[PDB]
Amino acid sequence: GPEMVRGQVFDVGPRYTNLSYIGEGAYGMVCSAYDNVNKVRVAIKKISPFEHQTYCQRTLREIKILLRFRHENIIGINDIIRAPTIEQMKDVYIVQDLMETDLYKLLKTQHLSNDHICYFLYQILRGLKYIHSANVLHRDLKPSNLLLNTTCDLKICDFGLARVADPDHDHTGFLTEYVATRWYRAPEIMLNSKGYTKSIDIWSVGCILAEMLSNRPIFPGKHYLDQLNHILGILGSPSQEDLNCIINLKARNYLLSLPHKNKVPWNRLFPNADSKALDLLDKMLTFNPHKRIEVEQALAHPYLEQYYDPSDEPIAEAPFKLPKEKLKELIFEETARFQP
Ligand SMILES: *CCC(=O)N1CCC[C@H]1c1c(-c2ccncc2)n[nH]c1C
Repeated sequence: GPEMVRGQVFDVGPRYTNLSYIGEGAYGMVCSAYDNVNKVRVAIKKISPFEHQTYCQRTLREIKILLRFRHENIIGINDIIRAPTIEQMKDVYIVQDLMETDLYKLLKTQHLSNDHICYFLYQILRGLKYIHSANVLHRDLKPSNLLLNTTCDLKICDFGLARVADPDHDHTGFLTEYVATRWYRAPEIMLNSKGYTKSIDIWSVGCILAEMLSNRPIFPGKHYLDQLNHILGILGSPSQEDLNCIINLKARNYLLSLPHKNKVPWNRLFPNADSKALDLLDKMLTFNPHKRIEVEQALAHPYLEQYYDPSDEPIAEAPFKLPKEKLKELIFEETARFQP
């Protein structure tokens, strides 16, 4: 019979033994196990998406992206376990490298040295260069999606909200609902953006840098619109030029209705930070997304001079450009290479 964990089927087969519960993911239980072929412990996510089109779409997109990508700073998929036939397939199990920790757990307990902040930021941006070069947006960068091994090598994980970039279709109305983690949302999400531009990810990286400098989230909004008031409470009121860039009247008039808010100087919020780190932070946390630094510029910033080497910051060879029954078929096909 199958391996059981907490009374539930976790059917990973004889390759993977000595299971240990980790937690609940979006579509199922997550465990670690021992890989008897590669002789290391691995992470395994159980995914049961087939009852809903949206679950199928997020699962298929992540599988397609991660199987195409190959980069040192991006988690891979090592194996995918599923039944031999579509009729018998109800779950899929995704096997990935098991890391030591994530940046969320590290920031809860550990002060980061400036050298560690620098190195972590370099690797995040190196991975993001590759993602963005493939015309993909991650859309949910945050500390728990940054994994670290025992020597502080970093991998970006969780492409369950990723999308192909679509800057020509980014505009939306004021107060449009959004899926990604609140605290890392750029201001434009709450104003006029669907999060279909690369600048969405740079904002989230800027939030992560701020969180590495102080061990606390910089903009911990409690609800949708509070997120924007946190952002404006530090950046201050937008300039006329930046407001003029927001054509949507409801969004612009919301911003015009607010009392004046002063900018909080970065060196006052982060009195212990390197001055070059704060200059780069300022450029990532720029209100106007068109003025916000892009990933390659960030890599070239003086803060990262010890690491920057564009020849060793690879790009993707092959950038990217339905009812649930059809999506089940595509998942079955996309996972076929892992069958014996
Ligand atoms: C995106 C990360 C993910 O999906 N994981 C599922 C299990 C946790 C996480 C993961 C780790 C990890 C190890 C130790 N501490 C935190 C996270 N290592 N690999 C994965 C896939």
